[PDB]
Amino acid sequence: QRAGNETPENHPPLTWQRCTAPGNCQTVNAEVVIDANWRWLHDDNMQNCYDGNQWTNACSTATDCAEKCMIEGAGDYLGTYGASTSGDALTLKFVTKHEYGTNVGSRFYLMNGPDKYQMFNLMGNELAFDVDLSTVECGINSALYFVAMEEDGGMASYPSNQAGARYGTGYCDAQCARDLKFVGGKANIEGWKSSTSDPNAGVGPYGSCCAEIDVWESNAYAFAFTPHACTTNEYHVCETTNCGGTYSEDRFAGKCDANGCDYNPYRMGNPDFYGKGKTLDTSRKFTVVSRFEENKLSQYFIQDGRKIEIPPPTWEGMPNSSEITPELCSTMFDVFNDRNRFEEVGGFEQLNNALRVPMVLVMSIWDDHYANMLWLDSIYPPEKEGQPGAARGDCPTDSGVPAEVEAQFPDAQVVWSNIRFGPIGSTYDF
Repeated sequence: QRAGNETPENHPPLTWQRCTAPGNCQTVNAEVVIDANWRWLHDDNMQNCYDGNQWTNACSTATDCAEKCMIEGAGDYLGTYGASTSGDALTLKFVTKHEYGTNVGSRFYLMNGPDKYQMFNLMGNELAFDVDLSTVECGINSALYFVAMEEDGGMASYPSNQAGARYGTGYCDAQCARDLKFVGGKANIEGWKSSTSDPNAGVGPYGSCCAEIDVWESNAYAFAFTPHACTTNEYHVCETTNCGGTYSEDRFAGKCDANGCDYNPYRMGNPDFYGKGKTLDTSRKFTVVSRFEENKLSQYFIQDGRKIEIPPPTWEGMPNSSEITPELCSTMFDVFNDRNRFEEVGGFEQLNNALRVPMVLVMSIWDDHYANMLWLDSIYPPEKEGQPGAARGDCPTDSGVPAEVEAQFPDAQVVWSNIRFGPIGSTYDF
């Protein structure tokens, strides 16, 4: 896609840091960008190439779209998008009501100058941030995570994109992102499958794939660590029926494991841990750190000065520990018993490869027109209930429906902040 000339692009700045040792940290003045799927696309008459959830006749074919349209700057990030930045802290307003429209959920990427994403080396490293998610309700997923995006957002590998990271191009993830309007610096028109639910989205014949590490998927009633590798962990374009994931006919036909190996406490045995005023009281801010080693991914919290670890699972046949290890990942499948995709694409070993894949940092809020976030915070899938791991959370199986959460708590928002990273032992003194 060409880069627009109607609305400048002004990233909202952002501090974060690296810590070489437990009392040694120091700032990185950065800035964030919004994923390009939120942008206005238009030819040289300002006639859309997209509008509602569908393409216009400013376009036509795959290729020419990328030659005729340009995406634009987003104006003011509070205005249409509800994103608020002050110092280190990124804010994100679920639903935003503005003079010309209602936007819902966003995806922000962390950058490294306005042209290329900051890229993190995971293995032998931990990440730490602050999160205040006290107002995130059932049916809302406030996530933070890693995805092996390309630095320039794809502007070397796919030169049909004269926009790039600068305008948050190039997204991917182990769901193989078929909702994007461009993939591989190319259009997804020809087959754009509009949603019956959300008026502003679709699905083309092209998805964007890559490794996906869901450090933090969540609300104030349940969370989930979820690593995910692929048999190619680096960004890559899959072909319709050779795209797996959520937006597809076959969740499991593809190169990536859309489900990964998850550590959700509630799903694993302790329903009084996380939530409004629990062990991990969600009703203030707390610290999360997450560690990426060989065959060991580990998560712990700090809430009000105190170290909190995640309790081990109570499921007979799972290890006695709250870690992500070859041990975990195996045995939770004789437990939850169903499709071991994780293994299918080469087990943990493969996930260790993904860890040796520089990824982009992402923050994001949204709702779930497919599953209504059941899979995070309640009973999923509906279809038995009363079965090991069907319970993911305390929330009701009513909840999660877009239109209803969307005007039930518009001001839903997440407080991201104090993002630190470095060797293990180096971000927090614990």
